[PDB]
Amino acid sequence: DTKEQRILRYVQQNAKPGDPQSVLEAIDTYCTQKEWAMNVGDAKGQIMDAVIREYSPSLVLELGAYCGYSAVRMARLLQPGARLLTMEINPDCAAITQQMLNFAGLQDKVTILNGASQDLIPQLKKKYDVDTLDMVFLDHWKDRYLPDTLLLEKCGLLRKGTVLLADNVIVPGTPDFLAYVRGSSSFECTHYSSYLEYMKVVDGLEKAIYQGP
Ligand SMILES: Cn1ncc2cc([C@H](O)c3cccc(CNC(=O)c4cc(-c5ccc(F)cc5)cc(O)c4O)c3)ccc21
Ligand SMILES: [Cl-]
Ligand SMILES: [Cl-]
Ligand SMILES: [Mg+2]
Repeated sequence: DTKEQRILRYVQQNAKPGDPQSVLEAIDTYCTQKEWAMNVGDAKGQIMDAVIREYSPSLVLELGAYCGYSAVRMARLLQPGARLLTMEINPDCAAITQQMLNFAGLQDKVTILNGASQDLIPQLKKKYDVDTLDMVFLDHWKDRYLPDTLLLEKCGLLRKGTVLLADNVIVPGTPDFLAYVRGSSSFECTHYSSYLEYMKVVDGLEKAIYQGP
């Protein structure tokens, strides 16, 4: 099997169904003790939690589901009725993420879309009945952070106060995105220094709040 299948099985066998916290803990244990994986992890995850709690977003878009770690992490903190949409291009990972969400009992809160962000973003308004997004979590290919931020704006999906939160702004890094948002009058940016998941390597999140045109 694959690493991602092994992570899912480990959760199924070491967490409690319907208990998101147990699911996170199981993933973090597996990835610390058995096999590293590109989940956002607990260090950066704690920062994400603090941001979700601050903003209590009603509608979150995630770009880059992977195995569903961050989707579990965010969705468990959403208020009743709030929703997460997550985009994943890799069909095997989309299926893992769905199964992970199902195990966690969060499937009613989350919609996992299997496809490329640049193809799905233009469909959000008409096909998924989105007006504007409260928060966006960027965690897909690092060279897509900037193009997809610009596409979200073009498609009318950002409003005053939309929170963009970007993983991996140091490692692997997303230099064009970071330069752009930090140089733009349309964003108010904050850097949250942290560590790469499961590693003693500095990484960080960037929060960029959209201010309108
Ligand atoms: C277009 N589109 N639309 C939806 C969508 C979804 C995907 C996949 O979810 C996918 C697959 C492969 C890689 C990524 C990005 N993630 C990373 O590359 C990453 C790397 C590292 C790291 C760090 C140190 C290392 F040494 C090696 C890897 C640490 C991290 O936290 C990461 O997030 C995302 C891809 C394109 C997509
Ligand atoms: Cl993740
Ligand atoms: Cl960690
Ligand atoms: Mg990441």
